[PDB]
Amino acid sequence: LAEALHQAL
Ligand SMILES: [Co+2]
Repeated sequence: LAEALHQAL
């Protein structure tokens, strides 16, 4: 989840 959020943003 952490990296999903980072990439999305
Ligand atoms: Co990151």
